[PDB]
Amino acid sequence: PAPPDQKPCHQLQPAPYRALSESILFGSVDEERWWHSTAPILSRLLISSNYDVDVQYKYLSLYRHLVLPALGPYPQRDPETGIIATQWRSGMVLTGLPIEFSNNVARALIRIGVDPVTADSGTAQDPFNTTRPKVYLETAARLLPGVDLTRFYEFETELVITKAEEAVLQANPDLFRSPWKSQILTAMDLQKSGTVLVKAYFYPQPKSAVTGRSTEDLLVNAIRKVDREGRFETQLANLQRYIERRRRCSFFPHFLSTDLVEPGKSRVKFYASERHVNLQMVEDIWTFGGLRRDPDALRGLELLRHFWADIQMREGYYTMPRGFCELGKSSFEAPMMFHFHLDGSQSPFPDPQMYVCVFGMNSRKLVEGLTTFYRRVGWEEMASHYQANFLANYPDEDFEKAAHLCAYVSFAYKNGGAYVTLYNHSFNP
Amino acid sequence: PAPPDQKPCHQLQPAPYRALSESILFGSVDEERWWHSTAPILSRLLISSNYDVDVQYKYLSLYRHLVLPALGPYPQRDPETGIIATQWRSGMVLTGLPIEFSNNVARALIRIGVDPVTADSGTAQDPFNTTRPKVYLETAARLLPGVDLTRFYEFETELVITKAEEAVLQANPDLFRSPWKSQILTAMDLQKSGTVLVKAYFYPQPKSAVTGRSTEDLLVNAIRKVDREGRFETQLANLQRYIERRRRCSFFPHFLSTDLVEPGKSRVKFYASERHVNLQMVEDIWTFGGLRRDPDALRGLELLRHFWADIQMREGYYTMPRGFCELGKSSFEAPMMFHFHLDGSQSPFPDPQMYVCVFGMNSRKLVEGLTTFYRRVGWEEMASHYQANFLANYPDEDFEKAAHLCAYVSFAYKNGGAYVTLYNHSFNP
Ligand SMILES: O=C1N[C@@H](Cc2c[nH]c3ccccc23)C(=O)N2CCC[C@@H]12
Ligand SMILES: O=C1N[C@@H](Cc2c[nH]c3ccccc23)C(=O)N2CCC[C@@H]12
Ligand SMILES: CC(C)=CCSP(=O)(O)OP(=O)(O)O
Ligand SMILES: CC(C)=CCSP(=O)(O)OP(=O)(O)O
Ligand SMILES: [Cl-]
Ligand SMILES: [Cl-]
Ligand SMILES: [Cl-]
Ligand SMILES: [Cl-]
Repeated sequence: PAPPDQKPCHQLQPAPYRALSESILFGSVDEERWWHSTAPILSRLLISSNYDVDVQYKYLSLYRHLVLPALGPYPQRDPETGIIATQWRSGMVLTGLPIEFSNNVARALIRIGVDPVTADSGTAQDPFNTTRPKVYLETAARLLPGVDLTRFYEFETELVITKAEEAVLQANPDLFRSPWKSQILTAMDLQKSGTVLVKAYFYPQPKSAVTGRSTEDLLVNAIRKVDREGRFETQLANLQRYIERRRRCSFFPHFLSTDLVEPGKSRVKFYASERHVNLQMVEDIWTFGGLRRDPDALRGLELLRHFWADIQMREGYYTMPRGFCELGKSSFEAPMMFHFHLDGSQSPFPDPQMYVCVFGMNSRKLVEGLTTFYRRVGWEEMASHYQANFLANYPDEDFEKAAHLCAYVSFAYKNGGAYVTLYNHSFNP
Repeated sequence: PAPPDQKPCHQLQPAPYRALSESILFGSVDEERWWHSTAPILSRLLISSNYDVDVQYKYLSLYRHLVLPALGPYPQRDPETGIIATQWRSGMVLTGLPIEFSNNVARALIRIGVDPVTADSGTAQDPFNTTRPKVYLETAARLLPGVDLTRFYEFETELVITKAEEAVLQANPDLFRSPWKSQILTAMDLQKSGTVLVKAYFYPQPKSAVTGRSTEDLLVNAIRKVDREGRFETQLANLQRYIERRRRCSFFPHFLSTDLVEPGKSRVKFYASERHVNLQMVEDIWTFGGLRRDPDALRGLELLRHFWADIQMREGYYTMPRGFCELGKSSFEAPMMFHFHLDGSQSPFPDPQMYVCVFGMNSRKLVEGLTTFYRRVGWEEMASHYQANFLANYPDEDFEKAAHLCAYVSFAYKNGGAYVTLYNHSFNP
């Protein structure tokens, strides 16, 4: 795999952000304030990732038209405590913001994570945010080519609560006490060509609470019922057997995601979170208890050990946090995560990808450690320029204390090479 | 004056038009259809005029946000006659469309002429379109820097009908039988820097009908009352004396326009239309009956005679047309026009600029004649490329018969050089 592009871009107001800012009439104060707090970051990310200028303008305009109205009310600041937060605490980011730009620094690709909300999201009128994410994906579908919602509707029927089930949770609040109430999250992959690849994520914990069925059973039955051809069957069964092995438990099945394209050629990812955050546990998961030890699998594990050591990952046993850590309060530990890529290929085991929660760790120190890894795998442009670009996104900030600028970092081994993505703070007040 | 830039651009779908088209969510079918019928033309014009890419995107986005909603209902086509037209017949273009892109081919600058309308414009609810142009200019004012509405409000008070005066015209339709009902028109000059220069035009013929005051008296008293400092006094008086001379009549005072900037440093243009369209009449107007014959004035007149002969202007006596010539019916004669630039300078006479109505003349033949003039004044890039660019704006068209693609051509002598602007059809069904 060729090394990723990385151009420096530290401008407070990138040219494309200015050109659009001077031309847009907003019909909402919220949209206008969201734009100015997040558009500069997105514009820098696209310039540093070396997207074409035409494509930069397409995606910033798309951000303006499609995303801004889906962000709902602009976050409000507490005069006393100084905590900046929205009413709806999104399960997409530990800050609780409905927007996140992630950076695939292996390919120099940018993705827009969005949790579509309204003014009523979280209140008594819409306590689990059931409708708006669907409307968002329907709007995206009509606008963007190749977006097939077939997979979304099938998983939505099976993993999202109905009107009747919602009334039960409203009438009996004690049945679901978790602050993480997002059922559906979204992501748009921004390709270099101009094509946008849309993904949906389903968190069935509310459905699990009402129906009395575990998260594992909800996800597996969902995947199995949707998989008419039986393409995911072998890999799903061996994942179940690994989950069965770990049960006989810190390995928790959590959620899934699906690409929105041709159903017979679409792929599902199964996510689980692990509490024991150490390299011994990682090998066990990465190799399925030693069953998956082919050359590609082992070479990936060896590079994972370097990645782990370079970023100075602190090992420990971490549970799911008590609550959110909003922008303003002190930063923190949480469980690591793994997705398993049900790719429908010939392989017996689904492709694993590790996510480590770095929220709580010094962000400047993490990126310096990441630079060490960039030099290890020979990503010259990225090693030289990424750090200065990451920090440039947060001008008025103390990097000596800031531990919220990167929440998660992901690691996978694809096509004989490291695949790394940073999930970063995407908001400047 | 340096020669104008002109790059070739014949693409059916220019890149910036595509990038935005693939990213915009329209809240109106009308806006969406206007965009696709006019945005390709604007994008080509900006590329051929050699605007920077950042500035292209600013102005296309500005077009989308500010202009599209001001165009009102998309034009409808008669199934039998094939005539495509809007309910409101705008006095800005002989086709009756509320949008026109003009090309200052002397400087390679593009201007957006707009007649802001709504669904109610022309009907019994708003028969003279009084409110929407004001709202448009107020919206533009807040969005765009340097836009001072002081001149607009003063001329609006004096030249636009009040609510009471409107009721009189509604109650008695025979008091104003003219199809040209636009009182306020607008224009945005697109500078190369990114700055937009906004202008307002006031046609006081409805005010003249109700108040019983002539168009001449309405305009002059307006200019004189607004001109507190007395900067326009000398030039206005000598224009009045020329109008007085011509009265003792085919020279008709018609309307005025004003830039929207610092009031004490803003400039007014006085427009009059002439029925006798011949070179002998042009010299008389251009020289104020022989009073203005300084070297700059005479050199300009000599070049005007070449311009006149190159485009093959047919001489004659032409009155104001009986009605509009909408897109679909056969093309035609009409009076020529002159603006007089009350510049507030030391000069005794205001700077004249000629407008010739070329609507009715073969547009391909006119542009070929214009190319001859471009070669005469040494505009090499413009001579080589303009014709192919003009025609590229109308793909599915018979140029053998088409006489509506250019409505007016303007001529002035500025800074020892020819100043030419084409006012062109800006719509593709
Ligand atoms: O903040 C969270 N993020 C997601 C994953 C994610 C990160 N970036 C995303 C972008 C799109 C979809 C999902 C994600 C999640 O599952 N979490 C469980 C614990 C904390 C919480
Ligand atoms: O079609 C017309 N155009 C304007 C001038 C104009 C041309 N392009 C413009 C752009 C902005 C403002 C004014 C204009 C006008 O005064 N006319 C009188 C006779 C026909 C009618
Ligand atoms: C950060 C978390 C938990 C999930 C995001 S998965 P993603 O869609 O960003 O990763 P891919 O593009 O599928 O490799
Ligand atoms: C075509 C007619 C009658 C008027 C337009 S005047 P304009 O504002 O386009 O010309 P300038 O930019 O003032 O020289
Ligand atoms: Cl339902
Ligand atoms: Cl640390
Ligand atoms: Cl009034
Ligand atoms: Cl002819």
